[PDB]
Amino acid sequence: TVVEFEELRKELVKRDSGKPVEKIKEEICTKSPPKLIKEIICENKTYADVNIDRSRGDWHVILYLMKHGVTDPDKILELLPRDSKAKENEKWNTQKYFVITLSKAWSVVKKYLEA
DNA sequence: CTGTGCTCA
Repeated sequence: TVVEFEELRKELVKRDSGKPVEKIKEEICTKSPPKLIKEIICENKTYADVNIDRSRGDWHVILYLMKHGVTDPDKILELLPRDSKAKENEKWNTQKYFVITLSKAWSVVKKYLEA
């Protein structure tokens, strides 16, 4: 689990813009993307704004930051809502949750922008 | 992939 995270996050860090998370929401909220992705980044909502499942609300937001080239485990894990087990640690381990979600979400984007 | 996510089917 943890060793796959080390190689996976290395590929996210080498694709990261190097800017801190405080710039990620700032540069998104000044743009005019669709209300769905913008309102989730620019307000305390996370799924209740679009009435989507909390699993897919996180999935769509994670894919969007990977296309902006600002992906990083620190940003991706911190932006999650209080309804996510990823930071609430209700009972399920967050380390294996991260490896599952990032492995799929990152695989989808990198094959989407490959050349 | 151990809690599931999309896309033209």
